[PDB]
Amino acid sequence: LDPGLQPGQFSADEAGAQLFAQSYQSSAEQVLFQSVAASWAHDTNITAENARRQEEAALLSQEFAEAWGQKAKELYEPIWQQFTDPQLRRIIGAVRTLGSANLPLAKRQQYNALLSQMSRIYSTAKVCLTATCWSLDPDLTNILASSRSYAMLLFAWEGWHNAAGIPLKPLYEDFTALSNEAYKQDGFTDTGAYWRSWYNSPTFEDDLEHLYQQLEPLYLNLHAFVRRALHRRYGDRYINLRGPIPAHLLGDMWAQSWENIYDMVVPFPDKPNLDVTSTMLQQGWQATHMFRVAEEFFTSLELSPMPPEFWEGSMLEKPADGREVVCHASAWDFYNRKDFRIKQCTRVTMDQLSTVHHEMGHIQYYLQYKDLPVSLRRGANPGFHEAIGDVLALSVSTPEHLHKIGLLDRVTNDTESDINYLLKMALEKIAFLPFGYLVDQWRWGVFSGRTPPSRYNFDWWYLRTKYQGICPPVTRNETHFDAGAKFHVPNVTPYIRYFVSFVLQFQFHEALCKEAGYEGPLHQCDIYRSTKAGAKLRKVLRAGSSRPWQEVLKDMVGLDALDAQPLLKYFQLVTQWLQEQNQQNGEVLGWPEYQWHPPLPDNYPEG
Ligand SMILES: *[C@@H]1O[C@H](CO)[C@@H](O[C@@H]2O[C@H](CO)[C@@H](O)[C@H](O)[C@H]2NC(C)=O)[C@H](O)[C@H]1NC(C)=O
Ligand SMILES: *[C@@H]1O[C@H](CO[C@@H]2O[C@@H](C)[C@@H](O)[C@@H](O)[C@@H]2O)[C@@H](O)[C@H](O)[C@H]1NC(C)=O
Ligand SMILES: [Cl-]
Ligand SMILES: [Zn+2]
Repeated sequence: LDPGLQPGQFSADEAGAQLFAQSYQSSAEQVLFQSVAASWAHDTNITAENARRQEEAALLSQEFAEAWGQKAKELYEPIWQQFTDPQLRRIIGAVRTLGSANLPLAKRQQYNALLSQMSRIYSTAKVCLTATCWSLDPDLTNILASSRSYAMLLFAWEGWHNAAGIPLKPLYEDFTALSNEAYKQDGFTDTGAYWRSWYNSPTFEDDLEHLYQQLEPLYLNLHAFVRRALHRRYGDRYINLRGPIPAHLLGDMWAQSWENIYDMVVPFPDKPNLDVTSTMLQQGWQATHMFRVAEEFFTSLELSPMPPEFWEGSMLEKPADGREVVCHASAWDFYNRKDFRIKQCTRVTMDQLSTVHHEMGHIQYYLQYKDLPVSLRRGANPGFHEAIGDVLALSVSTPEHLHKIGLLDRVTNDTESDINYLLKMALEKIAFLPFGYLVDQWRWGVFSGRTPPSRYNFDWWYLRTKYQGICPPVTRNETHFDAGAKFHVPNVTPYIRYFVSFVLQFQFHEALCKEAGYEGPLHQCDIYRSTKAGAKLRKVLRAGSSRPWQEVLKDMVGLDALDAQPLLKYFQLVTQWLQEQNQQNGEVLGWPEYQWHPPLPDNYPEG
């Protein structure tokens, strides 16, 4: 470690911690920057040499973390948590968690290489027919979104899960062991316990389970209504009205958002078409327009525009030179208070416009907290970070807003149009909830050893069936590693944040809508141009992780806890409608034929 980056001496006291945190921040930006930069260079241009550079950068970060971590423990391990300065306690608490820097050098290098190889496998996996091969984004994504051929959907689903998941399994086992070895040295029973600790709630798992109990009936009704729609297209051979839905038929590789099958389920087809994708295409929208439109919503609230560095540095389309890249959308803070970027293989669709807002929400958070101490440059919890852009996107997707931006000519305000809109939003928001909940239940079980390698797939599918009510369309066994075919697993990005965000965003939306002076139905609120809503949101953003999330939330929405009631209020009309429709249609709610799997197509896979 460069002498300039090494820790000096400080008194074994609070006033010493302060000068310590200051000296840390002075070097930590440089170390954070070099790491993020090396990661960027790799993720926008996956080469062996870029992976090598990224591993060396990670090693340097671990040296830094070890040196500053050991020093924090040297001076404070017996005494440290009684500091009067709460922000200083949070800074120190973070510095002293070494994580993978607890590993001896050889195991650090093993750990860093496993992360690089898992990233490479996921982001370069292909499905091959011909000598021609399909990438996940855009090719397989487009098949899942727009093919209605059971056999073709099956080819893409099986192809992807086999190509990504199978080779990842042995690496993921090794990663899990090393990760646990690392975090056990910080005092945590396993890595999952460390991830859950970010929510600073002793009742976190119970609180989540109680939220889900309130949400589950909404999902069960949406599921039954959708299953019926699919039965009408695919027939009795491929859809069991009392069994799980085949996992490839819901518009999305993970069945996690069902927005792409909106045309099959839309209750009132003769009302305005709320999927504006075809209008974006007809109008000639490109990625640049989508980002500028998202930016203008932020500036309408008197939040910050995207800086020149963002426009100059970002990767907003998949490179056309055919470079391998990580296409999964992400937002980047380089920790130098200047560089902030999005890396997105943007496609011209309505859902992608939502994703642009999601990512830009991350960037806005970064811009607003850039001057806090580097340890406090995080969301009040990770769920807050995931919610910011989604909240704006709730206003953007309203038929009233879409009209304002030239994407929906017809204006209607009637009960059928409301049901259509709420059903569309339910396909995006309600359909996700079981998935958002289950992914880290799976991973917490892996980290804890409740799910050893011999049960990775068995337990994955148990949870997928339990929560989502889906089944794999071909037989799976433990050679398969279907959890690994979801970005966040090989890229070691925690998932519970998304479940938390999907609840939180409605709490935020309700609060901002009230602040805006809006007095109509919550689902028709548009906060566009509300500088009062902007100011309330800015308060959250500027806090970073400097204060307890429960207090930040209380200041914002008037309650110190996650609460499903705003989500339930938002969806109330369609919740009631779906329940009525399912009863009238004689549906079974749930999937009591839990063993059921669809047959294979007759000529599969030939053709
Ligand atoms: C992608 O990464 C590679 C390195 O892994 C870059 O290749 C280097 O490019 C620089 C500047 O053009 C050269 O001077 C080196 O000789 C190159 N090294 C190798 C190993 O080829 C490549 O330029 C990067 N491409 C993009 C588009 O950023
Ligand atoms: C796991 O499954 C692998 C391939 O799937 C199998 O063959 C396809 C065509 C289907 O018939 C499917 O039902 C079968 O499971 C096998 O190559 C592999 O042997 C299986 N793993 C173990 C340990 O048996
Ligand atoms: Cl999280
Ligand atoms: Zn995000």
